[PDB]
Amino acid sequence: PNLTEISKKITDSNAVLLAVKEVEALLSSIDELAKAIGKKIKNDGSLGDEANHNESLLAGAYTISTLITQKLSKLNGEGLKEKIAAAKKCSEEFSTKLKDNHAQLGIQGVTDENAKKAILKANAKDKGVEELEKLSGSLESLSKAAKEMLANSVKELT
Amino acid sequence: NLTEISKKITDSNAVLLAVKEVEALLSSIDELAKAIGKKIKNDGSLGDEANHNESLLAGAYTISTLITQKLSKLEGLKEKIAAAKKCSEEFSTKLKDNHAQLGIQGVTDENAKKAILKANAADKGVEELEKLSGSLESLSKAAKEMLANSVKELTSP
Ligand SMILES: [Cl-]
Ligand SMILES: [Cl-]
Ligand SMILES: [Cl-]
Repeated sequence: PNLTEISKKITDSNAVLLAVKEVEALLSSIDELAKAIGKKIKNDGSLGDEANHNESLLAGAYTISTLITQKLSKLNGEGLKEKIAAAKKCSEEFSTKLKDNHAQLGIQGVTDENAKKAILKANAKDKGVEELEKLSGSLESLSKAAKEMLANSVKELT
Repeated sequence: NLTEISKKITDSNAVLLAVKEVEALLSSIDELAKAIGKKIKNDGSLGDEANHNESLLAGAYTISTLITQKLSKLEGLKEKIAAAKKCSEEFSTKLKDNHAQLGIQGVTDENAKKAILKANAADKGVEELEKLSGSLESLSKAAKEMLANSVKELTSP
């Protein structure tokens, strides 16, 4: 086993995987935001109902979406190139769908129903959530491939 | 001894990944803070729609409790994980304790920024957010050092 070269493959694969994990976590944060649709912080630490004031919550989801795109615009690794480009495209289609639906998602008093169509995966139509789901799938594929590359480099140490 | 070093690399990678996930959740709160008082515009910019921040803050709060849960699930890092976990609880509790300004209809931009906008020159949570950020940076640095040092062992003679 050429330990110098295996060392470099491990380092590079870890660096890709770290960047992918950061993007996956940012996607997870949008799922958390979706739990706050139509909600407020109560004194008892629960979320209480306060329907139909979701505009700045959705602006937060949008800002996170553009950060995801910026990370994917810079990230690279052989057989990851296509998966990264695909994820970057999906991330742009998500942001574009939100912007295109500004007349429902970017007004005073954005309704719970419209916010759910943008970012709540459990929503049953699409104002962004289908693009969010495709983005999640694209990142899962990228993660699986990045993890397999790291696992293969570590295995060469036998 | 490559079997022992491989284990150290895979375990250190796994810890580092878990730490980076938490740091990225904290990053998302910093991005939420950019949306205080804002709405999505047709041209892709954020436009002003002031003083409707309660559900945005409920989102930050939800993320903050997830941070604590992930830290609860995490060698050589015990003290730094415990510090980060405590800081994360203190941030969530500060938000909840400020419900009278952060959990009402029409939360103002000013009060939202005192909760989650770092370096806000105008405390309703930001100081706790900043302490949490520093505690996760210290944990991240330690986890990175443990991975880097394990990898460096591979080529030692
Ligand atoms: Cl559309
Ligand atoms: Cl974990
Ligand atoms: Cl008030």
